[PDB]
Amino acid sequence: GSMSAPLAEVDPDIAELLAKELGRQRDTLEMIASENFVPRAVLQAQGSVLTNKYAEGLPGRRYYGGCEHVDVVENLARDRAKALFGAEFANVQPHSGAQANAAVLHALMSPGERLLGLDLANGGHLTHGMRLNFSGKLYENGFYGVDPATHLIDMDAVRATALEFRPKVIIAGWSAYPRVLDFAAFRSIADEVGAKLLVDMAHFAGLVAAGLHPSPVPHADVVSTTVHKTLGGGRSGLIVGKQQYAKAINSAVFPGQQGGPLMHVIAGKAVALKIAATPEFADRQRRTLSGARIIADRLMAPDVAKAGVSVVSGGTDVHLVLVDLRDSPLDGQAAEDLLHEVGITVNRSGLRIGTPALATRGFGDTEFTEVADIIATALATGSSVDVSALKDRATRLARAFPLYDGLEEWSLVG
Amino acid sequence: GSMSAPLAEVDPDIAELLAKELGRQRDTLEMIASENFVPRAVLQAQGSVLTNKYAEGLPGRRYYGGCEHVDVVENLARDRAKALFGAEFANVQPHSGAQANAAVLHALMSPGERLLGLDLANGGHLTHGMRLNFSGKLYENGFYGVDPATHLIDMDAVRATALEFRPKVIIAGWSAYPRVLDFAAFRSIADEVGAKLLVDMAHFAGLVAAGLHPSPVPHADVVSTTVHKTLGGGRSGLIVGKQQYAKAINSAVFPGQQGGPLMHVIAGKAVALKIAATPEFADRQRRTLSGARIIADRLMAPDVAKAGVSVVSGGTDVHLVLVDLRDSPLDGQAAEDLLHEVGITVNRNAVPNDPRPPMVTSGLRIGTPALATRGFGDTEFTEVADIIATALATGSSVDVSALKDRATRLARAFPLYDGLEEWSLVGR
Ligand SMILES: [Mg+2]
Repeated sequence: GSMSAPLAEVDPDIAELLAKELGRQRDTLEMIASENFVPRAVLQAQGSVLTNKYAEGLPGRRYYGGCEHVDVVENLARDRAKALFGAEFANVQPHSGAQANAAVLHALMSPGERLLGLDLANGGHLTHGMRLNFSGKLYENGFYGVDPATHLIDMDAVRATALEFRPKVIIAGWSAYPRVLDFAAFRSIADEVGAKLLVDMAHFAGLVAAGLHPSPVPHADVVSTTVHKTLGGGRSGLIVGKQQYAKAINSAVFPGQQGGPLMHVIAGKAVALKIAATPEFADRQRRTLSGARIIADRLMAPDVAKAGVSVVSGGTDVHLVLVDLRDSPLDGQAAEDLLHEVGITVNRSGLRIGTPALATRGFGDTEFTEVADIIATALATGSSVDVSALKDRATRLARAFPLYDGLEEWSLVG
Repeated sequence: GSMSAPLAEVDPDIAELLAKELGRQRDTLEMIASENFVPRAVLQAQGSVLTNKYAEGLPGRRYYGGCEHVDVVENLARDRAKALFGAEFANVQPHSGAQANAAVLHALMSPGERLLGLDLANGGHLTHGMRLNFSGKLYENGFYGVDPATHLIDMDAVRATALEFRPKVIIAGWSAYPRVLDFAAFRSIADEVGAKLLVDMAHFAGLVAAGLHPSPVPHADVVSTTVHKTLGGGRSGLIVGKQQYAKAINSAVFPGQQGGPLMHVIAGKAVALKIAATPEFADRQRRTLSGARIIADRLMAPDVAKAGVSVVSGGTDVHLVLVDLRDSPLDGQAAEDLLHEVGITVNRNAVPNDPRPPMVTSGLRIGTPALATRGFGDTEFTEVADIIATALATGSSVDVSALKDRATRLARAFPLYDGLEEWSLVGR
């Protein structure tokens, strides 16, 4: 019967589609700033029989019996998260980054109260106040932005807005910003007006883990994150913070927002948190940051500047480069389509270019120099662009750094 | 590099705990009614490289490049759900049963508006209006229950409550009820008072798929479910319903409630929906139902009655049995602990007008889906029923050793996941 039959026998169309997606990941150059590649050991945990266990509640205080082994798993994930980030408390049950943020706002505020965050047009996430999301539907929203001249967040301007609006919760965090936030200034402003401070570090958490971006943990009431993105793990969420919020946050995740947690995915969170403390992971983060600096420099060279293309803030200190196309012949969709022709996946008069996934695959400075030159030539040279010559150079790079070499022979366990 | 190193090398403590949990599943008899066992093909989908893809939006309308293959995967899951259940639209993105219900309420009502559902004390779920869940925090709540004599939902009483309370949304659905809901009566009441009708079929979806429980789909505006529980798939949610509600429900899932979907888990949903249309799966549901009737019949016998034990509603028509213990020496927690000693996993459950506190109770909920998946039929269910009845009826003379030996004999005769240690991530 079908309980022990391979996927190839049970569902031939899904088996073929898994093979096609693996091929696409191997053949293309992935430069979406929010994406990465999980290690073999995380695939194994996500494919485990822990999916079968119902574990509503917390370790040692569950609805049902038989949780002895999954309770040790959840405690390894909590205790590794506290140690890696230097936090007082952790909850490792959120299903996603969005579900982590819904639980934090449930714990710290009530419907109708005031929420202050970074504007969508200026680099914020949809969970920081967008009108159709829970963050906009339930709460009264105010926003801060970036200085129009420097393109940096001006903390004197944030201060004046907070004193006027008097928010209950202030969010620091972003989906598209190219520099380092001042967490000590955010703490000072929240204290003045009696607000709680949430930092949403989803994009930059792996930089924090390796010691290459300043930590928000000393300064924040609560910190939310994805375990995917720069942290390099399986698709899910996580919360850490000060001890005084432990009961508020636990009760908001369950039974506030969720039912049963995904215990196979929590096992993978413990694995990713162990990898994130290693010297190998720290070097990978350094190759990420050096690649982003190499691309930003190449796009500020005379040929690109003359075509009307500019780099937002004049550089980067993080894992991505933000590009403004409004004075060039290209719009965002046209630039995205042209890069697809030469084998590169990015996202959109703006364009965002990221380096985490290529660093994980093994690219260093020589390789990022070649990738930057391919992009610059496409954006600068207009009608005279040789798509075919640029595609062959991209496929040469991909072929030289194999992805998931040997996956076709790997076991579920052992 | 650690990118290609096995789990046993990278994290020996976690590898060891995976092997201990597999052994616990093999050695016990699982009878929690919300539990089941996924097939090999679903383990392989959930362990796939599809975890790496960002895919916010819907097929053909995404916010990221490179989604050509994951768009085909999502459309196979949507099309198989519509065909299996006879529904006009499907959304296959919800992360869980709770997340499916949060999106439905976001689409159909506004904060402060009125919600009517089955009480927790009478077998409802916490997402049907419990005070400290979203369903109680955001909305004004009213409840219906079961009759104190018959233990059934009385639709004349549900109608009277709906006429007085005038809800915006009525929920029909349960976590612990032993009989068949009257969906045509719920539609009539909703139409009378101008309410929308949500059916939450999480517990009984696999019975509906096999044609062995009447379908809510012709009668409901929207239907929510888990893909785990009787449907037999990986841990996740699903929504199906009338085309009238498609645009609002899609917008409520994203950007209303969620961000990126879990594409590896959605591949596994497509696999579980294909299995659920097969004759093999229909036979498994027939064995689930026949096994539960055998357990109820054995408990309704002179030895068990004389010990102070009865069956709620005097029987069952679904995948579970509700036991009433209040005239016996055992409270619900005590009975749950005794059965664990003899190798069987169940959970405590509140009875009608229960005299004990809600965290202790005077009852049990006993389920058959997980053991039917493992291969049990009528012969095996007759033996487990006798083990349970003997434990509950013999008082201080119970022989735990003799009963535990009978349970482990059944576990060894029906191996679970035999050969898993040799199976590959991809291929055969
Ligand atoms: Mg309305």
